[PDB]
Amino acid sequence: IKDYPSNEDLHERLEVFKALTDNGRHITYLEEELADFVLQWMDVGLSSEFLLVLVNLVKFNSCY
Repeated sequence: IKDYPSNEDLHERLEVFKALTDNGRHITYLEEELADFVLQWMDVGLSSEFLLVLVNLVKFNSCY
């Protein structure tokens, strides 16, 4: 666990790596960077989970 980022700019992964790292995060920068890795598309067909985390967020949830 590090504040050291894990950012990438790749070509439509469409795999579970995001869902792999999408677990057990609670602190601010965790969710910040994690849902920064949202692809900002309109699609959900990959997975439709991670909903309670949304109702937990407030401001990131707003800009999200």
